[PDB]
Amino acid sequence: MRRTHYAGSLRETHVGEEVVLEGWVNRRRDLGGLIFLDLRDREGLVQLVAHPASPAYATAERVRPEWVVRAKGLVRLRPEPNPRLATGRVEVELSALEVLAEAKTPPFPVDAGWRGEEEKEASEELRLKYRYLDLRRRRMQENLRLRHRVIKAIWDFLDREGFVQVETPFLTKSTPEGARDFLVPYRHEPGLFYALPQSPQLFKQMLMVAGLDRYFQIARCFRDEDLRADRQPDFTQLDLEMSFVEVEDVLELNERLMAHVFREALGVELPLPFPRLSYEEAMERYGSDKPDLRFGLELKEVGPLFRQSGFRVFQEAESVKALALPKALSRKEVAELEEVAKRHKAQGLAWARVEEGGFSGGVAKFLEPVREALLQATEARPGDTLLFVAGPRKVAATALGAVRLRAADLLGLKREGFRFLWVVDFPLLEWDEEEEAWTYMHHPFTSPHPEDLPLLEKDPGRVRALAYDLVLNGVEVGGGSIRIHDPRLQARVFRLLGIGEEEQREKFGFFLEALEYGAPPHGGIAWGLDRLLALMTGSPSIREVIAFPKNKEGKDPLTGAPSPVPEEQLRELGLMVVRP
Amino acid sequence: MRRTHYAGSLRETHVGEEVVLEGWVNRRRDLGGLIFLDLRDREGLVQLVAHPASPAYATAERVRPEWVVRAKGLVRLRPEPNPRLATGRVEVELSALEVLAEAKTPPFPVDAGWRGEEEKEASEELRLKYRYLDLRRRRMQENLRLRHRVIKAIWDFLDREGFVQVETPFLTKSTPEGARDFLVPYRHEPGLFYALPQSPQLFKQMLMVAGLDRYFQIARCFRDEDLRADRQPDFTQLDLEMSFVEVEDVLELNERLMAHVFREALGVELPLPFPRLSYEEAMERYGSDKPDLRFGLELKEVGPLFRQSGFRVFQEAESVKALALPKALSRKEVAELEEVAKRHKAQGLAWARVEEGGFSGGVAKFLEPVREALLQATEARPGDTLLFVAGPRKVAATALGAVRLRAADLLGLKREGFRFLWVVDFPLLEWDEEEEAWTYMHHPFTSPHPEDLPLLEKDPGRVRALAYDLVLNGVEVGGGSIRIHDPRLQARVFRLLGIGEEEQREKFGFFLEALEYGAPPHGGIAWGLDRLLALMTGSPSIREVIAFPKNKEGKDPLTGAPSPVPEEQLRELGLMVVRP
Ligand SMILES: Nc1ncnc2c1ncn2[C@@H]1O[C@H](COP(=O)(O)OC(=O)[C@@H](N)CC(=O)O)[C@@H](O)[C@H]1O
Ligand SMILES: Nc1ncnc2c1ncn2[C@@H]1O[C@H](COP(=O)(O)OC(=O)[C@@H](N)CC(=O)O)[C@@H](O)[C@H]1O
Ligand SMILES: Nc1ncnc2c1ncn2[C@@H]1O[C@H](COP(=O)(O)O)[C@@H](O)[C@H]1O
Repeated sequence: MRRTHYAGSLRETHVGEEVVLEGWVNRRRDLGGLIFLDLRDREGLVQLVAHPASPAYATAERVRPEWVVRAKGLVRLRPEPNPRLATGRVEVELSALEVLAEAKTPPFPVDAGWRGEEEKEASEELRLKYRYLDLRRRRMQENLRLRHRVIKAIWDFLDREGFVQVETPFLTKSTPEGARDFLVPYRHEPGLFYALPQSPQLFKQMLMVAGLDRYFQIARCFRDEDLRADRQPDFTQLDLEMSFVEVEDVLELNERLMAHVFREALGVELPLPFPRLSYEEAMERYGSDKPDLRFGLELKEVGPLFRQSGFRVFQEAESVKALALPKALSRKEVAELEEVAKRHKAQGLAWARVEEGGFSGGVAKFLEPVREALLQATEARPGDTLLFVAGPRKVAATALGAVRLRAADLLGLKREGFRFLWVVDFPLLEWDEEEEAWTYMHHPFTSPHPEDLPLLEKDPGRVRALAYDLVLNGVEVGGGSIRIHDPRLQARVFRLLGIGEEEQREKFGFFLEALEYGAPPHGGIAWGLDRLLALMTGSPSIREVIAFPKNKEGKDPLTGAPSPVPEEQLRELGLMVVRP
Repeated sequence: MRRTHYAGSLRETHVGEEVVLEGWVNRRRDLGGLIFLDLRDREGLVQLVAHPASPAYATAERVRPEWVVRAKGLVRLRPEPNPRLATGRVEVELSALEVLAEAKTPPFPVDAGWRGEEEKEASEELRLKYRYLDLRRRRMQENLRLRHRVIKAIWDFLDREGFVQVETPFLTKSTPEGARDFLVPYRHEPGLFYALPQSPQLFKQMLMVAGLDRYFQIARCFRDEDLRADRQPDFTQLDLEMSFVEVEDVLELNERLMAHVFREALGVELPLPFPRLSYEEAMERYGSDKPDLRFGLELKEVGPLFRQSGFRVFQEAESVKALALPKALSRKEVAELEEVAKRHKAQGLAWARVEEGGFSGGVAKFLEPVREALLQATEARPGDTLLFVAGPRKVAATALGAVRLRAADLLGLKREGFRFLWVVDFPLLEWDEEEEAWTYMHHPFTSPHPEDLPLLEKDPGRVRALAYDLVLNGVEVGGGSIRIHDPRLQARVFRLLGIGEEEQREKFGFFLEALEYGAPPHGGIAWGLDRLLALMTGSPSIREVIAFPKNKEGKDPLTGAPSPVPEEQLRELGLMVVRP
């Protein structure tokens, strides 16, 4: 039994050796009297050859794709090297072959990728229903193995930096991360529930109050919220906290860590330190707090330039933001971008061609009377086309910010590599419109900027937080902040967030008490690990870097969960379904 | 701000350096116009000294226990070194001291352990209620940091052996491990529930079906079952699976893994290979499938010595188990061990002292007629006491077995170090008496011995399983098996387990179907990581090696979980509370 090597590990150096391989029949080809079988295992393919003389022939004759076999043979040099395979120079002449398991015909192929050939995408629902076969594809294995490598690299780095890995509870008390809690009924007292954690937040802070100076965990978080390609109800974060630190210490720690991860997993060198943008200029220059820096097209305020201009939209509007495309837009594209701008609360979109001494279409007429001031502000050249969106403040920036992303796609602009950036100076709060009150921008335990303290009642929304987001290619891959460690301030900010003394006691009593026993200053961050890996593998969604993810409905096609349970069982938990 | 060293790191090599330390005031001593503060942080204590001529004095005068401070000073050599502290040869002469956070008086002290003194164990319900202060104690931090070291050692080793770490789902389908599932209500369709995993069993096997080749995971597990000192409702396993292996392969891999963990985490060299005992030998020699080998008192069959004895009990019993105690028992103790034997279905216990040349006490007169054969069989020596339990086979063994354990306590038998062993050749099944049918001894996917197959439908109960438990100091720290990879055999065993073709479909259909797509032979094991660590740290329960555990009722006195939730919340899940 015991194999001597991994099928896909055989190289020229192995010629002459008798080997025992174990794997799956990737493909069978009857070519002449000979039978060639491509044996695969996780390290790749290797060609097996059965001659009619050999006792292995009868078996090689009966074999089908995905059948599991034990193969014994002599490694020989291929008279015809196959450049597309790592084992390409060699092949195994078979002396024996045993079938260990047969396999029904798979609902989709898994063989192409192992030959370097392109794979037709199968329906996701189908891939999910037979995830165990989907995970046989090379791309899927590369993804999981990269996930492994990334986490080991994180452990190696934080361990060396002195971090203590601590596992926090899953059957706990509710954590406010902005989402709904998944509940777990407590059998001995119907009506009582545990909440799965939205994050380890309160526990990692308590670990700081406990004197473990620095902590980390590959934490699983649960949030019963609306799901999309960057959202699973059950996800992973690289959670981390440090004591006696200031914003700089955290960000500096994270960059060295991230660069260690990219060097180790991708062999890519990240230039340090990462660029930084205040929440204002990121919102100014890109209409978003997770800027995609794989391309320019920066937003520019040109509202002053149109304070007395022929058309009313750029005249009446608070701000008019404009950017410059390096290529022209078709009129179906222009129509699209226009649709984009209106999905973001803006009236519409405007544009004009930048000629070699003038302007051409759209609103070019109104640009001529300001040509040298407008072309100065935009830096627009001849052959570009300017895009404009007017209206309020936020809306002009967000709308022309979204159209900036769409345009980069349509104009298929070079978007390669990784571009990280810290978005800092976020505002402490955020206005909840569906409930006429303030809520947290990140979470309630986020510390206000040491100064904006007075303004904490004068003007709630002008308060700066010691928060920060880590973004990669326009995706928020991490978020954290320095925490409030003074118990007074925490209850103050708690009141501001609308919670009364009594709710504070039911929801965070234990934690406010913890702050009174000598909490040191602390802060941290949490990366969305699934997101970071999706990006590191150029995957279209995080589902591609999770072994067994859920579909958009939060369901598991593979197992059938969530599924019904016998009445006796629910009854035993003192629960019953109020169904229609 | 930034400190220059960890308070507890200062050594003689640091004399003469100016330093910045940050930490907690472990204790304050006003000793004669001199103030001594013991500063503590994760790495230990340092003695800070404040002289009245120092700008630090006023502040050192105002501080209290558990206050967080920043201290600056010059490291000096102590005139009189304190042998009990790693920083004992030094002290730091303060030049500055700042209070960063005051603390209120702690409900229990946390300072003793850091001085190497002994701590009075406070109420566990109290330690739990303020777990963040409890975790300030040195022993708790040594426990958590040892857990970290152990997990990192597992990752370094398995990574080097080629194992892929894969994170498996928590909102998933039920997995049978012998317990009740914890459920999570799916809100978009009342009556539909996810089950937290009792283990990753089925996913780890499907991952073998997917061709990864060896997998592992530090997996959080959930079992709603009666709790106790070695049971938490949510615990951690080192979960592992391998393909194309036989029992020997899995055991060798685990032995080297475990050796590595001990070498790295404790600096202890485990002698390999671990001894092995079949289930039957373990029951014969110790009356337990989880022997504590830290002492002898091995059980001996001695029934054939009393087939014609004056004493009815030894005469008409199927077996007579004896053991030798190296010291004498008091009358109360003999009474206790007697009570212990009775609580295990045995009619009673018998004893007798082994005299130089004879026997005295209890049943000594019936021993004299076989004195040399008996002393032969028990290797008893003068000064010993022989213990006896008679009755049907398993009862004799089990009862004397339990008496053995209790006797080692009472006799305070010298139990030191770590004694591992593999208990192999478990039976495939185990009879369920409150059901009147067979169940699984481990779990349903456990493979029957390759040939006891006929005895299957025919002789259920005589069937051996390729299953194995790993035991340490009489505690089951791990369990696994080679699995069934043939889908027909799995269904056969499913039927035998009292599960009809239709239940098989709802509960394991996705899995049975997976075994039909070419599953390779595979097997694995799971360690109870909390149990391993409780044992590695000499802890009285696994709660001592979990940062935030539940108490025996499964409640969290720190947090208050589980707790009630608003009617609105329960309504939206379509659920309602009722009487069981
Ligand atoms: N549903 C989801 N599916 C997948 N990934 C998700 C999902 N939700 C979030 N993420 C990722 O987790 C990162 C951190 O989450 P936050 O809630 O911002 O931080 C927290 O949980 C704070 N306790 C961190 C801290 O303050 O230190 C996000 O940036 C994102 O990439
Ligand atoms: N409630 C609990 N609290 C704390 N520790 C626990 C608890 N229950 C179990 N353990 C520990 O985990 C080990 C493996 O669990 P098993 O159920 O034997 O096997 C399994 O789960 C199989 N899938 C393993 C396999 O076959 O690979 C036990 O030996 C024990 O130390
Ligand atoms: N199965 C047994 N094994 C050992 N000692 C026993 C057993 N049953 C009874 N004894 C002992 O035999 C003696 C007489 O028991 P009793 O007849 O109950 O008075 C007492 O020493 C009991 O402890």
